[PDB]
Amino acid sequence: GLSDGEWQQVLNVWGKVEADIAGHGQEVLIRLFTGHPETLEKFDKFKHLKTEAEMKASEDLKKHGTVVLTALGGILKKKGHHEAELKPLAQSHATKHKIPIKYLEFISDAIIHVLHSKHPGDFGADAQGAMTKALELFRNDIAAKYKELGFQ
Ligand code: HEM
Repeated sequence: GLSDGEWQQVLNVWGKVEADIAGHGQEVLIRLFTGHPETLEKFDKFKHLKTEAEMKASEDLKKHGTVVLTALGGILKKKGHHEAELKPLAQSHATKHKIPIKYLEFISDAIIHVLHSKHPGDFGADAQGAMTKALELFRNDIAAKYKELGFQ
């Protein structure tokens, strides 16, 4: 449950991401893959990436970062009213991709990390609070769908 003020912060921060969706998407995935190497194993199309240089050079990684952040942005713009947007993602990630909720925790923290990295001094305490709550909400609603499916 986010306040309207918190949602305003979320979408204000998102404006930073939208100015360079590919660049943000790329760094988020790289932070995920290098911080938690087991997550790379879930991607048949990225598991060949052995070095961070290779990750940085991959146009397809950037493409997927765009896909991921575009989807997340679509969800965030719904300000919590995201059942229709979220259900297919929970379903594909539980049943097809088999992504444990732990990895969604990982990518949530990676997003926070990247925002501070790209916008140091410009991602204030209040903005971080609001963004964190938004990502928790996202995670929590996926977790509900996971429980429904008995997916661990
Ligand atoms: C903000 C969090 C995330 C969002 C919004 C997101 C969104 C998406 C979307 C829109 C797709 C393509 C459509 C689909 O297959 O449902 C996708 C595919 C995929 N996602 Fe996620 N994802 C997220 C997190 C993750 C994480 C943390 C992992 C693994 C650690 C992951 C693994 C995958 C894989 C393996 C695919 C298929 C890629 C392919 O082979 O083309 N996702 N994701």
